[PDB]
Amino acid sequence: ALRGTVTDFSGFDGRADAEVLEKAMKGLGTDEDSILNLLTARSNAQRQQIAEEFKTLFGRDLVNDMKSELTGKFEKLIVALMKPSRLYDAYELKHALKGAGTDEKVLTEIIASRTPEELRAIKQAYEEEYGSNLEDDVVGDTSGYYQRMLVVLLQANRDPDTAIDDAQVELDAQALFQAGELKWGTDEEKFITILGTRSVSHLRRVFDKYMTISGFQIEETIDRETSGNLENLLLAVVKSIRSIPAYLAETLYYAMKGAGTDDHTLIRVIVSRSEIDLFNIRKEFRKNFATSLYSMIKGDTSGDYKKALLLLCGGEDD
Ligand SMILES: [Ca+2]
Ligand SMILES: [Ca+2]
Repeated sequence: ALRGTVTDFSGFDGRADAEVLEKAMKGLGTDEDSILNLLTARSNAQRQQIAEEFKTLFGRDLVNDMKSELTGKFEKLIVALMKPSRLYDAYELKHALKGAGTDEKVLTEIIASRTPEELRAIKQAYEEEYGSNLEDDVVGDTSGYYQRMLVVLLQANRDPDTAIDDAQVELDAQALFQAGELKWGTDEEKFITILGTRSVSHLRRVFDKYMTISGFQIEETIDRETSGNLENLLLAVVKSIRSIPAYLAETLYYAMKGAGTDDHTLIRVIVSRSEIDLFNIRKEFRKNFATSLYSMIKGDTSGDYKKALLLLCGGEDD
């Protein structure tokens, strides 16, 4: 299996669903319920058919109009809900790099989080859409071993998943053992090289062997051994490896946790995974935090914003 939460319509009519729109934003005010009930109700390919049928009919661009009547959160939510699938990520990514600064967590997230197949297909979109080389921008903004780890990930050449070579698992585990724990300092290049290049089906075994031998979790060593963004990045990598759904759920669980709430991430993940594996991510919530995501979300958000996320999300019982 491998599930998502948003799917295509049983019997879709874009020309109709389009008219529910001018009716929704017409005159003064706005029916912020009709729209959130119709977009979260439609897949993404569909959202786009709708988007054209709108233009074809009223000679208008829907995102432009929507952006003119929705504000702040929902608005951020509906925009990021209409962004084409294939480009959404590069979009997020592109957003992350600007400024003499940059938003690493976002970078760490998607790159560490996305498969080679994904990363590859991303690098293209980004290029065709922003006229620059993804990798080039990254390095333009990142640094140190953080940078290189990312760059290595960008290469989307993680070894394939074949049969298991215990020797290599033993060889690699040991390797990682001598690199940090048994080294007065660290051999960052070694983690980057094993962590970013080995087939997942492999690394997971290394992870267990590493437990046996040192008596620590590869993550633990990372904490003790490393620091800085380099840390968070190896963490996500290691985590995504074990289970992306998992890594991700933990991402959400932190964006709501404690005082306030992190929307950019809440939306991002929520949206981005909706049609891919959001159902799964949800399963790594009931189990890993004793609470279903639905509730968490429901208690941290409000208004239409909340209403929508809870429709995208779903799963109350769980
Ligand atoms: Ca209006
Ligand atoms: Ca050490």
